[PDB]
Amino acid sequence: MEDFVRQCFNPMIVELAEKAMKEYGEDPKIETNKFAAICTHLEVCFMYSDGGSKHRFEIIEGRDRIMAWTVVNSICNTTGVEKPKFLPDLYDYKENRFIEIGVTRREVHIYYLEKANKIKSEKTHIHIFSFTGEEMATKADYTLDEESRARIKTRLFTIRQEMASRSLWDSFRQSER
Ligand SMILES: O=C(N/N=C/c1cc(O)c(O)c(O)c1)c1cc(O)c(O)c(O)c1
Ligand SMILES: [Mn+2]
Ligand SMILES: [Mn+2]
Repeated sequence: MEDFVRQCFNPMIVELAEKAMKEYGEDPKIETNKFAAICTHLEVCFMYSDGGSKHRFEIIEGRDRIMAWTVVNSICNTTGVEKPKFLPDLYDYKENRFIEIGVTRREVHIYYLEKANKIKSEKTHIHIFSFTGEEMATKADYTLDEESRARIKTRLFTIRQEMASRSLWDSFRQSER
């Protein structure tokens, strides 16, 4: 699985994921499923940010915490939007709202609900993807066009297929709590 992550995700994603894990005192070489999940989430966030017009999205995920909150507080002051309690993943300049992105190995509806409980904010939009082509977004509002969304769902299915081929998928699918 460590070989898999290092060959399927670009080095910038891998580096961010290793750092996030070490910040919690986890070793990427041991908790390899968490490692893979962090990388996949990061890639989806970056893919989503590329899905719109140039300048449609500001990326918040993948930033150190000081810069992430600088970006968030800046947007709240520039736009007057409510300040979230937790860092979201992106801000949408077209829709004027923060987005929380979820990627789940279980079922989208359960993950949407968990996310909606934790976020517990009216303001933040939630968009969940599975590795088997399912998605679920706030007010059935999917933000991006179908072509962009299909390219994300396809990348996730491809990662699922690659893990499967290495007999990694079963352990990975079962590691999400
Ligand atoms: O919950 C998330 N990450 N991990 C939290 C976490 C908390 C712990 O106490 C651990 O021991 C751990 O391994 C991970 C998580 C999930 C997302 O979709 C995000 O966008 C995000 O910023 C964080
Ligand atoms: Mn995030
Ligand atoms: Mn997220």
